[PDB]
Amino acid sequence: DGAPPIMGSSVYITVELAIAVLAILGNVLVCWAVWLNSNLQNVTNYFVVSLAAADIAVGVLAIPFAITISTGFCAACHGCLFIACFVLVLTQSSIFSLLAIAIDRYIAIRIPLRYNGLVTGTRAKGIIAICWVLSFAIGLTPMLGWNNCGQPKEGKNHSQGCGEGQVACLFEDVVPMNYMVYFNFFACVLVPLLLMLGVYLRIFLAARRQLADLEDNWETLNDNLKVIEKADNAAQVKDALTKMRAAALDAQKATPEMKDFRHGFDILVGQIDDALKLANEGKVKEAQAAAEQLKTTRNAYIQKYLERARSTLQKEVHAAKSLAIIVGLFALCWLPLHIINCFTFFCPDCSHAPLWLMYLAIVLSHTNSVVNPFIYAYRIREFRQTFRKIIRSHVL
Ligand SMILES: CC(C)CCC[C@@H](C)[C@H]1CC[C@H]2[C@@H]3CC=C4C[C@@H](O)CC[C@]4(C)[C@H]3CC[C@]12C
Ligand SMILES: CC(C)CCC[C@@H](C)[C@H]1CC[C@H]2[C@@H]3CC=C4C[C@@H](O)CC[C@]4(C)[C@H]3CC[C@]12C
Ligand SMILES: CC(C)CCC[C@@H](C)[C@H]1CC[C@H]2[C@@H]3CC=C4C[C@@H](O)CC[C@]4(C)[C@H]3CC[C@]12C
Ligand SMILES: Nc1nc(NCCc2ccc(O)cc2)nc2nc(-c3ccco3)nn12
Ligand SMILES: CCCCCCCC/C=C\CCCCCCCC(=O)O
Ligand code: NA
Repeated sequence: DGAPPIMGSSVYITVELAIAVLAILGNVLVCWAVWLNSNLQNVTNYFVVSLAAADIAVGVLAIPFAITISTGFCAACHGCLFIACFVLVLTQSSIFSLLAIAIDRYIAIRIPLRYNGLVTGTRAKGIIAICWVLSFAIGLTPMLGWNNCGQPKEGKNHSQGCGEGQVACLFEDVVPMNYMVYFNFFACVLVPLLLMLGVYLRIFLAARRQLADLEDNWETLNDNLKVIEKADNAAQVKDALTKMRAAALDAQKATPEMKDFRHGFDILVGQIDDALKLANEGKVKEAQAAAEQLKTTRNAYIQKYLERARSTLQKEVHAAKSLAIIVGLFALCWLPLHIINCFTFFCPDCSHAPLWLMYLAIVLSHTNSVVNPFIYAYRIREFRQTFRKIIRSHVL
């Protein structure tokens, strides 16, 4: 007996088709937005588009392939392998795009002055092409001979009535589990995810250190102003002005609109030097007087540039957190399937995960191709505003 298999298959297929429609629709919207809006045409978003293209292909190709292979139909074994492994190409391309995005944001926060000369559109396009070629080679490695085509299941073969040279096309009968665990999971998925974690950690550490240095320079300036006003001798005034001069050169070093910026620090450093020249001549009262002028420069220029530096860094932190959420949802959607394969492979004494749980893990991995458009809409204003413009105009 047993419940007719078509009832559970009907549920699985209906859900897969629903996922495919949403993956296509949301990721077409991502691509449309980047095409339409020049504010979104930057190197970081070329990798976003390449990632969206991979998720569109999940809806158009990988999900129809997944539906097909669930039937166990008779097929030439290398045709079966291609149907079984093509999703691994798309998932490897996703990993490469995610890693490139992390490295891009790391270069941007670490050497912002060098970023635009290092990371160019033409270089990014070449990297994307190379990553797609490598993704094919990695995901289709079983077609080069690392496969179970040489050891068919003759009982399944005959019970399904397959012809000569055909196998019943079932994922775990043709794709070796040592490939899936050692090569795909450990080397190709888990190592890059761990690298991505380390890069994001370095981004947040770099932002935190720059904000700290900003605050240190600011408090150094203000405290030494208090020392000068409280002072009773030219050499103490002289000492404090020397500490202010270094903090000021550090802040200028670490902060059109850049010509106004120089003028503010020019007034500041020139005023420190005027007060120091007085100091070396022992005119401490005139030095203190001249040091009071610094307060109007601090209020008119230096505090303004401190605030803009701070807000720029907080925006980069917020943007890096958004992109890291994407990486974390990729891991949440793909790890269950990988972990099931580890049990299958490493615990021969364990009963195999039941079929309903296999298909639930497969559906979960596919739902990853729906979620990124929602993260962009909720977390990134320029995407959200462009989405709104597109829908109101071309759908309403
Ligand atoms: C532009 C896009 C849509 C092209 C899609 C190409 C797909 C549909 C083609 C390319 C290679 C094809 C496979 C190659 C060989 C076999 C083995 C045969 O025993 C069953 C069909 C099967 C499994 C084919 C299924 C269809 C297939 C996967
Ligand atoms: C990243 C997070 C969400 C991972 C979720 C953990 C999931 C994938 C884990 C938690 C408990 C695990 C199950 C617990 C025990 C068994 C019985 C064994 O005979 C087959 C594997 C199986 C069925 C495991 C499959 C994987 C499993 C379901
Ligand atoms: C960064 C983190 C998520 C790394 C992933 C942890 C994975 C590799 C760990 C978590 C739980 C682990 C499993 C827990 C228990 C068993 C049963 C044992 O008889 C064989 C090993 C096996 C099947 C382990 C394999 C490795 C395993 C799947
Ligand atoms: N183990 C596995 N199985 C399947 N499909 C087969 C599910 C199944 C498993 C056993 C069985 O008797 C009948 C069906 N797809 C699968 N996809 C993956 C995968 C993709 C990326 C990482 O793991 N693993 N994987
Ligand atoms: C701008 C993005 C362009 C993407 C280009 C992708 C082209 C890759 C196509 C073929 C790669 C060949 C890798 C070899 C895989 C094994 C071949 C096989 O056995 O079928
Ligand atoms: Na993806």
